[PDB]
Amino acid sequence: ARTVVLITGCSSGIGLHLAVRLASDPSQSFKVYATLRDLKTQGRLWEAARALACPPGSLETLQLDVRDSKSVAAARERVTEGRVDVLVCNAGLGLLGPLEALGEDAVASVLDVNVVGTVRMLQAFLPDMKRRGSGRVLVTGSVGGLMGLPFNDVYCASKFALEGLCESLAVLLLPFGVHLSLIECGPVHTGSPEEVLDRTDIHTFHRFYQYLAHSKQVFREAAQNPEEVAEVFLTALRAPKPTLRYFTTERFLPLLRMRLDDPSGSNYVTAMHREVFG
Amino acid sequence: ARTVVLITGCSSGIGLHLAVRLASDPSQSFKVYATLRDLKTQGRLWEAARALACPPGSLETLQLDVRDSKSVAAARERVTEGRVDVLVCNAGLGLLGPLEALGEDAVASVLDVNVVGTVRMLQAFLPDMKRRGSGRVLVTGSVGGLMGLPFNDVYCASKFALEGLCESLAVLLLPFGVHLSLIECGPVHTGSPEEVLDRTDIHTFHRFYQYLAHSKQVFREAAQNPEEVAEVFLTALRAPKPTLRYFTTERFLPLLRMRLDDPSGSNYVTAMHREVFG
Ligand SMILES: C[C@]12CC[C@@H]3c4ccc(O)cc4CC[C@H]3[C@@H]1CCC2=O
Ligand SMILES: C[C@]12CC[C@@H]3c4ccc(O)cc4CC[C@H]3[C@@H]1CCC2=O
Repeated sequence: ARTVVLITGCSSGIGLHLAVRLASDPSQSFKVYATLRDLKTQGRLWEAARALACPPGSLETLQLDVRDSKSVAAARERVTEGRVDVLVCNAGLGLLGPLEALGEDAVASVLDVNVVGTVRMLQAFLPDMKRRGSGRVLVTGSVGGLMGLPFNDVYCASKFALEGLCESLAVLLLPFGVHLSLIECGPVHTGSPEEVLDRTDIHTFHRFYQYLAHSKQVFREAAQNPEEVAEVFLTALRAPKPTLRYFTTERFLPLLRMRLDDPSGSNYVTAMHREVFG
Repeated sequence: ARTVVLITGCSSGIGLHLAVRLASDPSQSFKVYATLRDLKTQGRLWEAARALACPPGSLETLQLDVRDSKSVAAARERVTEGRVDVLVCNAGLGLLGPLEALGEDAVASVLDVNVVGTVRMLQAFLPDMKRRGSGRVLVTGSVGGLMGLPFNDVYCASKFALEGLCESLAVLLLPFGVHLSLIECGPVHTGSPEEVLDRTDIHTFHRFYQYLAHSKQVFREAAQNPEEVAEVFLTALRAPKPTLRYFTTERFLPLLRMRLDDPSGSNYVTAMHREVFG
């Protein structure tokens, strides 16, 4: 009896690498349903699967668009084993820009995919885990769900929302035998400028391209290998008493300690403004 | 001139009390635009205003539905002074129940009002504040945005979301001279059991009714009057250097410190489960 894993957002990045890590595991103890918003994007997954020699039957692909609870439901029905031992809620969108330049539809989509989409997944799959008295739920988290990042206001809103959702659930789930964990990632190796200028003031326009310069520098320095990140998910699964959070890096725990010394919140604001804008 | 204050969610509660507290101020320092989802519900606001003899012109009402960017824009345009000195984003919904028993449309509506609605407000009013280089924004927060609360998973998601949104913006806004503050409230005074069971499970059912009983007791002991809450808003807007957060109560400091001592979340999840479920 293999451990049945279902993962959202497997076309690229963390989801792709986790899927093939699990499916290729030497023990052959995982059966992986790697789900993608659009099945047409599955090529890279299968290329990576072959590169790691995933055994026949260890990896299957399903269409699962987390905006659509019928898509969620149909994917659940395709789990031939009739159970999910490990649910990985990884699908997510970023959104980068001055707040007032972001389209109202882009803002709503980020919330719908990142927050409501995770709700849809939990509504579909949590009940059977709770009834059975076992199951692991791993949710891809972000440093941006723990501290605010300029020009990522809506992304951060959505990642903070997941902290609140997951923590609230973890309090109830504590003695159910069902274990929810957030995997907190920093950076990971995986509008037009007219529009931005038209939709904001000149000072914000400047600060945005200052931010983009500083963000490329930090990304070059701090972007983790996706294999290293995937392995933290595996560690959380190995744990017999998994914690609510795991961190893929200690790089930001100083900021997190400092942030939480100051209940007023303004020391963080000052420090992060200085770190980003010099 | 007077300080121009625009407040959302003024039909009742915190919004109503703050609107009339500012408009009835003996010094007549404030011109208040009190906004309501539906203008037809303004009767109680005007009764409270007349009860405090709010002078003519100190208080004006507009319809403003935070779900509709056209409503937000139409309200902004009615501000005859052509500026807002203090914006109060107070409009909000609650949602209580086992996650899997909640309708997806109800979940979506909470995030749309509480989170996207606040984004719409900020998108419409920040640009003028940034351009003129001054402005204050006060946002109704919750201790449920700082720590997760069982059976309030979506409400907490939305309150955490406002933490991330506001913190991210505050980093950018420091050198613009536009100040953002969250007013962190504790509790505030304002399906069928077989349906709950059928949609969940035997353990969840027991915990839910345990939660409800315990919650009823905490509301009796700890819930604050909207007037007391309104007074904390007044302090924040009068602060020469306003901080990111103001707390209406110190009652939850212990659980809050429990949370921040242990970033893994273990100490908090255990402590909160013990607090709620005994
Ligand atoms: C804002 C930031 C640069 C950009 C990083 C970044 C970039 C992309 C991303 O998906 C996540 C993150 C999280 C950390 C962010 C940094 C923290 C300190 C700093 O200067
Ligand atoms: C969960 C809780 C009851 C419900 C409270 C509650 C309810 C509604 C709300 O808007 C805020 C809060 C904040 C504190 C919450 C309590 C902490 C300890 C406890 O037993």
